[PDB]
Amino acid sequence: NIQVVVRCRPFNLAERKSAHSIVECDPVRKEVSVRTGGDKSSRKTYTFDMVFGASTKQIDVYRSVVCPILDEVIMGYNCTIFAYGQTGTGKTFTMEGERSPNEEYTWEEDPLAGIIPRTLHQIFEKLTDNGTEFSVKVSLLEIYNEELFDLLNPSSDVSERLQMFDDPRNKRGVIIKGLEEITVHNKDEVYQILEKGAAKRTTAATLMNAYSSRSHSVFSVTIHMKETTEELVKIGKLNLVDLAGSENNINQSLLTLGRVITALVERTPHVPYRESKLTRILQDSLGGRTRTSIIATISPASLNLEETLSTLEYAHRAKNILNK
Amino acid sequence: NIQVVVRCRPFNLAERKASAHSIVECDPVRKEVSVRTGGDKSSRKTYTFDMVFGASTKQIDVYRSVVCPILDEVIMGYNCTIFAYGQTGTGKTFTMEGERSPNEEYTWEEDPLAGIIPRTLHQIFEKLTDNGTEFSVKVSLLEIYNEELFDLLNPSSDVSERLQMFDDPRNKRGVIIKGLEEITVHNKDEVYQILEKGAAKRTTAATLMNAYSSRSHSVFSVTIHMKETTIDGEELVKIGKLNLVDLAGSENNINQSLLTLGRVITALVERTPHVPYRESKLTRILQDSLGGRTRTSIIATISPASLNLEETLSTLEYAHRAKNILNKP
Ligand SMILES: Nc1ncnc2c1ncn2[C@@H]1O[C@H](COP(=O)(O)OP(=O)(O)O)[C@@H](O)[C@H]1O
Ligand SMILES: Nc1ncnc2c1ncn2[C@@H]1O[C@H](COP(=O)(O)OP(=O)(O)O)[C@@H](O)[C@H]1O
Ligand SMILES: Oc1cccc([C@@H]2NC(=S)NC3=C2[C@H](O)CCC3)c1
Ligand SMILES: Oc1cccc([C@@H]2NC(=S)NC3=C2[C@H](O)CCC3)c1
Ligand SMILES: [Mg+2]
Ligand SMILES: [Mg+2]
Repeated sequence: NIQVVVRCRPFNLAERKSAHSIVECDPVRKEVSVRTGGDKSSRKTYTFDMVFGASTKQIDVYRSVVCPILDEVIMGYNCTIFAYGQTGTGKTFTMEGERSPNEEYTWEEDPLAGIIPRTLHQIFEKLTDNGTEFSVKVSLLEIYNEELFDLLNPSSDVSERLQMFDDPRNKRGVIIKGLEEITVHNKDEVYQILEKGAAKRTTAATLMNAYSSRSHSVFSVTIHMKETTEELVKIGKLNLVDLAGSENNINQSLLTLGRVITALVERTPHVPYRESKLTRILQDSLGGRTRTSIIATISPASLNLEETLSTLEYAHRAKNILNK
Repeated sequence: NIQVVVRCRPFNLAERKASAHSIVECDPVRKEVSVRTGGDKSSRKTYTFDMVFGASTKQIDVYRSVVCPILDEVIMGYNCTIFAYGQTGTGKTFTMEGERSPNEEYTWEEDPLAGIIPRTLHQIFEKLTDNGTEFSVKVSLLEIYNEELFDLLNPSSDVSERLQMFDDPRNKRGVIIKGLEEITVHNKDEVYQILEKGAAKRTTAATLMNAYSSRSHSVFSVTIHMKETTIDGEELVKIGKLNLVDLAGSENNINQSLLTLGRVITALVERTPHVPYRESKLTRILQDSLGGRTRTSIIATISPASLNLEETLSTLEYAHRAKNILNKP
């Protein structure tokens, strides 16, 4: 029920100057195949909900996985997309993207743009003149060493950690004290909010060891919706989650995520949500009422074989998770 | 002889609201900076420098007044170096590199927040394309962290790979960094992507190395080979170099290069016969910029906050002593 897709990254310039890809993707068979030994070899094979080869562009990812998810958010559902995988495989690439070099494109037209910018820009486009009044708010909550950080609040620095509490009102919910929600009033406000995030992230990285590889980041967008004739109320939420790299100090949230998934697929009565910040904040995305997808990202380099195999096995198990 | 300038940064968002009151007064006409060390009724310390720039100073004021006269020297065939020195948080990177105005408001070559490096490269092409000059520009970015050396512009190697340094056998007191890449910049439409590539590699450097942005020293080098032909058919072959150095934060891991830089300045001001250039990577790379044949400037960056009093005094004292260093043959 949880939707699991595989994305392979392409080779960097250093791998050319010349590397052989050990990963073969077959989208129509929806399968990924890894070469483990070597004219004559052994291979490992996995079927996923969708597979995306090294030639896949950002627009292909958005149109195939995000577009249907965003339609469901607009319908009034909560959705979550995780990116999972080894550092270096394209978790941030997929979730955020990058800017094309030399100011070639405006941010809205940049084909290297990832899920977060494309989504924000499309919400405004989809709801431009249907019967739906709406507002958009975003937050970016991050977890490093089991501490909480607000990367969007422009009035306090990143030494300041946030406090998490059980929410009495709705069970299995939490309240993050001091977490800021920025109203995104229109498309022309999006980019600078994203820039503020990047700036504060650069501060985080100088103060915290391997921040960009070791932190989990949860970019949340909330769409409040109202249609008329009588007022019909829709609230849509989407979490865009860029996990800490899965490579094997200790990452309690990452360890706990794995153990939660294990419990859910084995149908164990006890599921250890409370054992980390990440699984408490996202418990509804794991066997709850939220529609969830996982993008498992992998490398094509034979160097990365073991971690590529670990990610695939991990992601494949997760296919068996049921929610809603 | 080494020219020392002070740049006070403005107050940020978080302090203007806390109604922050500057302990720092800048008097550019009198080339002076005044610090309230006591704090209606106060005590003050006063320093005269070669140039002083208050909180109101823009990037273009810095360029026009300090950089354009030095670049003219580089175009003439001299080697020149500019250092930024000061506490983390004071504007060393803002001064040397600049930032982007938010929301894609401007192109890179018109951005008011652009710093020394992009302004210089844009202008080299502007200055030498205008008159009659065949020229070539080569750039390199060498960074020192934990006394190891990194090439932050090589787009064919990652930052695990540190370079080796050697004495240059022929020209005495020079150095050879093995493997350091020089990237030719053919035109001004090629500047921005190269700068971006450096920023990308820095991001990875920061992930791998603790407090990389605060603890590293970076040397951005520009080399201009010029074949000017005058209107009378006179041909000049000139080669100029400019090193734009963003030093590690001066606040009080030992930083051998930062420690050695201070001791080199002490030796050169007290006129001591032995100058400990050889005691660090930085002072070996830049030894000619410290009592050598290179014309050098230091830009000391400082904060207006009363909270930063002790480090602000430290910076000013450090920078003021540097005024007494002579170079050039
Ligand atoms: N699909 C892709 N297309 C082009 N480049 C990619 C792709 N995926 C990853 N990369 C490159 O690989 C590098 C590492 O990707 P990144 O997103 O930072 O990985 P991670 O977030 O998993 O550590 C980046 O420089 C990025 O440009
Ligand atoms: N002259 C200035 N004008 C406006 N903002 C500045 C100035 N100098 C520094 N800042 C701001 O203060 C912060 C610290 O700047 P930065 O260059 O990172 O300091 P350093 O490199 O010395 O640690 C940045 O957010 C920067 O935008
Ligand atoms: O092509 C892009 C268009 C818009 C945004 C993005 C990236 N994504 C996100 S989330 N934040 C940031 C991005 C930029 O690279 C750097 C600034 C922050 C790429
Ligand atoms: O306004 C700017 C115009 C051009 C360049 C710059 C900055 N400076 C230098 S050296 N590198 C980089 C800058 C950018 O902000 C980010 C990319 C790298 C600012
Ligand atoms: Mg990443
Ligand atoms: Mg800096």
